[PDB]
Amino acid sequence: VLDLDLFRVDKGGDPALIRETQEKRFKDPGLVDQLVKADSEWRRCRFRADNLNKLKNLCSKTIGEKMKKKEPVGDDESVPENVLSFDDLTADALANLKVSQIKKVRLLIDEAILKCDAERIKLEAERFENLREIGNLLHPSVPISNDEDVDNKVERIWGDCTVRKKYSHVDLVVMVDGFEGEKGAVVAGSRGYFLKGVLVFLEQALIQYALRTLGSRGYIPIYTPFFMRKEVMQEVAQLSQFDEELYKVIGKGSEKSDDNSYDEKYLIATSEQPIAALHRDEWLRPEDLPIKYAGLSTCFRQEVGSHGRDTRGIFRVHQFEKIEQFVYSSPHDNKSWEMFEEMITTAEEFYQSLGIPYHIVNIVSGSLNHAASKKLDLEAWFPGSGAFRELVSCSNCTDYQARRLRIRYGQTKKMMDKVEFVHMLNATMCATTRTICAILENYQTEKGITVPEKLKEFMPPGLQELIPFVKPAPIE
Amino acid sequence: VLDLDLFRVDKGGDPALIRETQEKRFKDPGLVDQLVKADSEWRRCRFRADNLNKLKNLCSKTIGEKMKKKEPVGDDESVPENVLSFDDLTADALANLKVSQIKKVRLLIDEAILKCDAERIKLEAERFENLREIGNLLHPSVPISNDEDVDNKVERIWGDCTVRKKYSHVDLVVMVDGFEGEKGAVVAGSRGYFLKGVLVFLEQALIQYALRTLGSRGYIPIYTPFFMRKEVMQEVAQLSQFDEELYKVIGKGSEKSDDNSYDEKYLIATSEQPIAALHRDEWLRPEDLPIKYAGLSTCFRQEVGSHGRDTRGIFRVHQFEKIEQFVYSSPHDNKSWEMFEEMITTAEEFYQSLGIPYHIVNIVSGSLNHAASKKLDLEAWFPGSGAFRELVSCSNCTDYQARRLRIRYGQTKKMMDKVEFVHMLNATMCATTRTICAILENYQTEKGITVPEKLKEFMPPGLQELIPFVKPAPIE
Ligand SMILES: Nc1ncnc2c1ncn2[C@@H]1O[C@H](COS(=O)(=O)NC(=O)[C@@H](N)CO)[C@@H](O)[C@H]1O
Ligand SMILES: Nc1ncnc2c1ncn2[C@@H]1O[C@H](COS(=O)(=O)NC(=O)[C@@H](N)CO)[C@@H](O)[C@H]1O
Ligand SMILES: [Mg+2]
Ligand SMILES: [Mg+2]
Ligand SMILES: [Mg+2]
Ligand SMILES: [Mg+2]
Repeated sequence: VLDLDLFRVDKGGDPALIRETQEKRFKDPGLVDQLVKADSEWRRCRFRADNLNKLKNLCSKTIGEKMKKKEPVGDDESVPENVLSFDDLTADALANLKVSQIKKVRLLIDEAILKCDAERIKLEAERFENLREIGNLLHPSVPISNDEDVDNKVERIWGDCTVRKKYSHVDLVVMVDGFEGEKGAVVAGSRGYFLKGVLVFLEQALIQYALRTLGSRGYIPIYTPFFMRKEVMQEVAQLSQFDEELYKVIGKGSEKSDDNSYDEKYLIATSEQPIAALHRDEWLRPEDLPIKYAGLSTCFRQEVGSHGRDTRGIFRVHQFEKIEQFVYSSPHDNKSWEMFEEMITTAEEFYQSLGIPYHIVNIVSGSLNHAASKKLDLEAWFPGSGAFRELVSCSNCTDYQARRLRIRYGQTKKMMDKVEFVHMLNATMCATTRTICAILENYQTEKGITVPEKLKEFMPPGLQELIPFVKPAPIE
Repeated sequence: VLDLDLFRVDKGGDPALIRETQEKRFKDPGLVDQLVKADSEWRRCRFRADNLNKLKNLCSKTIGEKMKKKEPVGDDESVPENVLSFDDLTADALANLKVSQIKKVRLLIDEAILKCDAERIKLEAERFENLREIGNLLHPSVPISNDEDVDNKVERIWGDCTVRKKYSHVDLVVMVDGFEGEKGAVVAGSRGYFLKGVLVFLEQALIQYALRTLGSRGYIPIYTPFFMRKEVMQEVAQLSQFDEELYKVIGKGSEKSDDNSYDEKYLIATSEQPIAALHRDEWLRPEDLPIKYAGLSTCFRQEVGSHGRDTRGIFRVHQFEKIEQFVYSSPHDNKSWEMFEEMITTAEEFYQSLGIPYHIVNIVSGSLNHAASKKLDLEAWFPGSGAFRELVSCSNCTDYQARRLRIRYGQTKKMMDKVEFVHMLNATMCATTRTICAILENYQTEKGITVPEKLKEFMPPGLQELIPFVKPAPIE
């Protein structure tokens, strides 16, 4: 989430600058105006809460002074009308009233404070609704457009991206007998699949290779929970992700037979989400940064946005394994942006060793999520399909995620007015199911699929040289 | 589920024999009496449906004959009372009535058939409620008791099961820095964990070894869906598993923005469940049997039955990877029981090569699930803990699961009166999280944990010889 002082004119920030970034992202700029209005109404609520505290203390002071002098207390006990306001409840007005009457006034103030606090919580939630759906500040190099096909700038190109081959990944996944779509459609519903035999070893070869490649570079391999609590998932995901991406999990909340309540959880769509929440509410040391993680988890995506899109193969599925790069970086200097170029090259040198052709793409601001400031995608060339397909997404989220999860840059050299949060970045190293599709199409021959040089070590004896065809192409 | 002809006295079966097996399992025998009563009431409903069809055809016959002779049809159109019963609606009674009247009678019969069919469905569902919660026929060698600690017979003992070591798995998981419990408790809720660094490679070594061990023995490695549809999950799991084991998943059911409906799914607790449903509604060839699968999936368990049980380590968790043996066997001869002893020895020779001490246990009938006819558990010796802990469960479910999922033994040599279903078996090869606990406690030294001879091949360079301590023991 963004800093609130940017929305306030009393501080150094300006609301019009945030309105521009919303127009660049091609999203509603009226959320900025709703933010300022709610914050101004919240501010007035705080002034009312302070006045109620001052009047509560003044009521206690007048009683305390009258207890020392020991007034007859009073048996009236009826609340006077001519004193129940901010202007009327004064020191002189409270002096005329008896102890039993002032106690009745304080009780009404106590009820007013609880009502004011309920208003204060409501206004903060109303403010947060607008603040949640405002995207991060964009990098100057990000192309400002809503169209992807036209305005996505190609940065780097590696390998031959014109040579086309025999079969598509759809036919190749069946020919080697490592796919059961019709059976998976009955078991898990549409798009569900069973990966069998040879492709299980290929996936395990990719996982074993990706972890060793990152592990030697200083990354810490990390296996994460596959589901998260609602309170924590809302901090790492936006409202749209709850609508068209995240699965909802229902649990008991307690491991007791007497319990009848239910806790609502959510399946993760990325290793990014749980690793982001790993250092939640923490003060990270500058000396420890940059902390690098090699996330390993199964990802669950509802994929509601696309219907009739890659419905045959394992390219677009509800369930897939993915090795993730996650780096906690220093906010100062250009550390995060230097890491941003470091993480994409780590993904580049990964697919270069596997012999996969690709091009690097700078994604338009309109297709960027609220967290990311700049995204780079590695779109690999698919010879059988004849088109470029997305394999990697590299994003710098800066201090957006860190502010929400309260992950601070715990420096000890300066005393600051505002707390500085760390910079957080996420990039995928290898998406198993989609990487397999890239390997099958690029290494296809007359006999089968040739095992890449780097993956030969992790393949079992008998499948180290090549993965041969055993079934004919699924004909229509 | 069990065969219905066993409950019927008209067939060769006897209900009293099923009452005995329910008492042996220490479960309600009154479900057998409720089954017979519902089946008898269902039988009478079928006789009523046949009579309604005969009267419907008799109404159509009388009209058809009167259409040929061309009667004045009739303008009465009022339904007579003296004919609206099974005894009163006869050929002579329908002859007196006019065409317009008989058409009104047939419409009431059509409404009666729909009401009778609704009763027929209700009675079948009422019959199934009792049939679902009746366990499989027990093997003669299964000990009949409700107590596990007293009556569980120990079959085989391997290795030294008396030698105790320094630290428990709880301390060992933290000392090598591969566990984050407090962080996982915030992310996923209680019992949630992050496995990091060295233990990620250990898990990957176990997965890579278990798949190659089974793959060379004729098993087909299979990656399964992690969630299943309600209709299919109910066929592989009992009502108790929905109460204290299975997580509920909420999805849209359709990948469209216009859709507002929701489909209820369930996370798998075993690879057994999706692999059992793989050959759902199929006719398996005798020549193809035995079909052997090496299941690989993440298992999700709610673990509601146990509170305050192994709450510190990774031994009892909501989420764990597991390699599963699943065999479709021939019902004839002793093929399934020969495979039952083959699958347990496959699990035995697995932990013998890893150098883990254990004993084989025959579990009492009272603790067996509805599917299993006989269960054998491999309880490994834990030196640091000082007790035997469960790692493997080997079960022969026979034709219980196959009847429910309609998986038939498709023979072509004989013409039979009743369809014979295949025998299905399930046994775990390696439960990653619990196997790690067994390795850490058995291979602990002064420096760290020694890498087992078989796992040395799959460990990364630098962690092939030993996994050293980096942190002190979590002291209280
Ligand atoms: N439905 C799907 N089926 C299979 N693979 C997918 C699916 N959706 C995404 N992927 C793969 O997994 C990666 C996820 O990256 S991403 O969704 O674009 N963005 C992120 O989540 C970033 N945190 C990088 O992981 C993609 O690069 C893509 O290769
Ligand atoms: N809550 C848990 N946390 C970690 N591991 C578990 C948990 N529950 C069971 N396991 C492990 O996973 C295995 C599952 O086997 S089982 O539940 O007993 N029965 C089955 O599911 C059989 N189909 C064999 O897999 C057990 O042998 C045990 O070693
Ligand atoms: Mg995402
Ligand atoms: Mg994209
Ligand atoms: Mg089970
Ligand atoms: Mg057991």
